[PDB]
Amino acid sequence: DYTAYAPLTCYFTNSTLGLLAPPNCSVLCNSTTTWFNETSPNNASCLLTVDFLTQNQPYNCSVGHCDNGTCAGPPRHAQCW
Amino acid sequence: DYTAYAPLTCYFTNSTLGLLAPPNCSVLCNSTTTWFNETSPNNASCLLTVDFLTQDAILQENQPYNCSVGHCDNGTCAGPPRHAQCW
Repeated sequence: DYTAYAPLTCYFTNSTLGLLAPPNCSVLCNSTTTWFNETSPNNASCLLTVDFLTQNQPYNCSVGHCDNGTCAGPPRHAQCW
Repeated sequence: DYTAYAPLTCYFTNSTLGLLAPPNCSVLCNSTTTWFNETSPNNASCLLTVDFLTQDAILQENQPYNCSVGHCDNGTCAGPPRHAQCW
């Protein structure tokens, strides 16, 4: 505009412990033009495992922290959806 | 529904060196209806100081202006500086 900020939208998994990055600590984002991936900061919350059912609904999932671009334990117990 | 990811949209100042956080390394974000501030991660690009295009000088859309870029260090924008154009 004359007063516009630039928006960046990034995509996470919902959980009882907040928005989670993936196990590879690399989030998909989009600017008003393009799609790209950004590495999560160290210690951001990230998904370690999803306790899927063989068969919709929330699942139990375990939650870690990013450590140098990969999700590390020890795990915390959450529900994800 | 449960196939959707959760989007988080945060708002930055654009520049020749990419999207910038402010000098306090804290940005405005939106999740669904909630508006809130999040701390920028260490090493994110940020404005070192109070740079802006003075309202009087405006005569163009997205009129660009000189600005200085540092990196976030423990919630404050730190040098060394880089020279950028912001808009």
